[PDB]
Amino acid sequence: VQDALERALPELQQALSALKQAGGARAVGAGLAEVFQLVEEAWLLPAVGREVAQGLCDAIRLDGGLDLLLRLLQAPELETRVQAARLLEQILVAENRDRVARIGLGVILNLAKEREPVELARSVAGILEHMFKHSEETCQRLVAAGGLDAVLYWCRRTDPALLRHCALALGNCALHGGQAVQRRMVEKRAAEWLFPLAFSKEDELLRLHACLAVAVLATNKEVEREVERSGTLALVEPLVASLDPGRFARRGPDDLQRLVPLLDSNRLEAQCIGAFYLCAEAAIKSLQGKTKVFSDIGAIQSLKRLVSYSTNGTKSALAKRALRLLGEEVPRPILPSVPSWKEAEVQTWLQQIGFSKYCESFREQQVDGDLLLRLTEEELQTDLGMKSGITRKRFFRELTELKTFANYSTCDRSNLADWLGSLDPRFRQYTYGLVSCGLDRSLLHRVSEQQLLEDCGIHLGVHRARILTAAREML
Amino acid sequence: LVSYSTNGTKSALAKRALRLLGEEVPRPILPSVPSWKEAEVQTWLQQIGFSKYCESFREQQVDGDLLLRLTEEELQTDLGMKSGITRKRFFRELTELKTFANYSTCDRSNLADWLGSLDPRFRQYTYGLVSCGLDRSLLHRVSEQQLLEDCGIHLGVHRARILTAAREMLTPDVFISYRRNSGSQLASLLKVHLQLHGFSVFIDVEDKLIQSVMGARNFVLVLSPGALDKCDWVHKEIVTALSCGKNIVPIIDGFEWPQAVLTFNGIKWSHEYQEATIEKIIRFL
Repeated sequence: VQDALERALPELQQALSALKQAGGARAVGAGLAEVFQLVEEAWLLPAVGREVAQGLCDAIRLDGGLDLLLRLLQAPELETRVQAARLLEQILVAENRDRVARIGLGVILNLAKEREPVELARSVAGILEHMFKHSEETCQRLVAAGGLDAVLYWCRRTDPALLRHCALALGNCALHGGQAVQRRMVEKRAAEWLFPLAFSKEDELLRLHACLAVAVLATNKEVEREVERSGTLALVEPLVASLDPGRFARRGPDDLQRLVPLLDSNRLEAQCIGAFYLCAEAAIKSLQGKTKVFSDIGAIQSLKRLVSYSTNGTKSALAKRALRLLGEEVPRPILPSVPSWKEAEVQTWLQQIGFSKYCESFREQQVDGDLLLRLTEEELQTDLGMKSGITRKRFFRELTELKTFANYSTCDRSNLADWLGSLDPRFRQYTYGLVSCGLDRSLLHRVSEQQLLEDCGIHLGVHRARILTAAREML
Repeated sequence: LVSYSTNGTKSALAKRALRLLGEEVPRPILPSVPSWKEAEVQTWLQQIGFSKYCESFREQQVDGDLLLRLTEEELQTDLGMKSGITRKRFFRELTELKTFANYSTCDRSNLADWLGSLDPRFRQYTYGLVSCGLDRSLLHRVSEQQLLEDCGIHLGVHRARILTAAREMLTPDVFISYRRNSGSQLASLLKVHLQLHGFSVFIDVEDKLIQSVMGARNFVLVLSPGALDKCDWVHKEIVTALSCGKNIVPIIDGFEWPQAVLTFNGIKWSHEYQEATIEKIIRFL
């Protein structure tokens, strides 16, 4: 509406940057400055500046000022490429990102060696940060050619904006790279180089960005040990406990699709970062209109599963707050002692995992904890009414999670659960099947292959073989 | 070519051709398939021409994990693919997806690369192999029956090849003392450098800290501007370190030396001439 007045381009981009025929060093140095300042008063105005910024960027792309700029960043007598890059910053949205990714990774990554002037480093770092948000191909060219090294070297710097750009660039690269990208990033020892950024005192945004980067790196379980040896994962929990997302919150559906996997992970630091960021974005999106993107993106069930089985106060806190802000029920944490459950506990657990439709059948058949932990596919198909072949797979996935989380203290006498967990954290689910058949540590060295199948209910052959060959070691 | 594309040139040409013929351009699909949800599954189904079997998938709530483990009986009975060759088309599409997929969330020993080294068509078995808790250190004990019943490898030739290929496998040193909010950045860089150059370190992540001071072979003291004027934590740790007398090295950064603690020498810190002061400090301790 109002922005159409500036959309008519009253400035003509200052006669198209003074007809491009400035020809003088001071001439171009001046000419860049006022078109710069103009783009900032275009950007920084209430509620329509965001929309008119895209119009200015489109106008520049159409006029060719982008390629103008990419030929401007080479002039050796023009020591002041600073204004050139610092103008490239504000005009770089995905539509310009495609064009610059086409041709300018030579000039940008040749400029990346110019690390001495901080006033230009602060801009080229932002250029790399914006570039890393592009596709995996762009990320791989940048990593292979030296953009990652340029970002890494600037961790010794002190400028707040430059450090912010470096941290955000590393987070962007980790999010939008592949297995090879993450492997190379950890190979260059980027986990150790996030320590001076996450352990800061002047500001908090740098700390949050570095922690998000390391948490994203910590969800790739090929390099978990390498990330943990750096000591950077120890800073995530205190920082998240100290900060508050209610007012600090000041993204897109694609961006939150890269936040959900942080929620759906076994790493506490990754889960905490995911919950913090999701709570902040939920606050902002609920305040700025309403949107049901969370239901489609699947963060609702993740938040419910990060509170029902929650064992950390901070995680629970961030979750409960996010669920309340989105206006949904907050499920109660379920008791760990599952073999001592009753019908009420079973009904609640069914309601909290989205199986509310198969609740009347469970109530009618009077399934308690002991019956729940020994439930077979024939029983599920015939008695409780789950005819679908993959609904049963979903139910057994949920039951596997419950069995792994359960607390077998009233049943397990010789602590067989810890023995199974030492072999494999996913072997703990077999504890009830092993102990209800009358087995313990002193009796595992006489069990057979057929017994572990018919009696204990271990279905996978690999698991049976591993358990047998490790039980024979007991002697 | 527009969906699984990895090159822009190719993506741009395919998109231009599709627009010029007047057809909708499918969006590229995320490589991280095990983390998919119902929306991603529905979009992938719509992109490959299986839009008829979309309501069945939505009603059964098939996500990425269920999709990567989908059997012939499940397709025939639960989702409704009665035809015997429609399932062959679907499994062709699923094989292409599995080959393209990105197993970093679940794969720990980089087993996909091992399979791809054998044969680029063996990469589809990664999820099946890792859902059974297998890896590089465990493949030399897997059996023919297991690779069929558990992992899901159907073709006998592939099982034999994988089996025969598997059978051929056969104390802290320095302690750092600083004043908070004044020298924290210097302490961070110092620990990072000393860790990069092979020296173990214990930094205060914020009496057992005193025990760590004892356990540390050496001690590091930063001279932040206006640090000792307050004096304390620095006092207790410095006197504890002096009790043993083990390589007390102060790094001067704007310290004018305003007890018997000051009778020591150190090195001035250079912000930009880095890797030189660190090189000197390596020789110093």
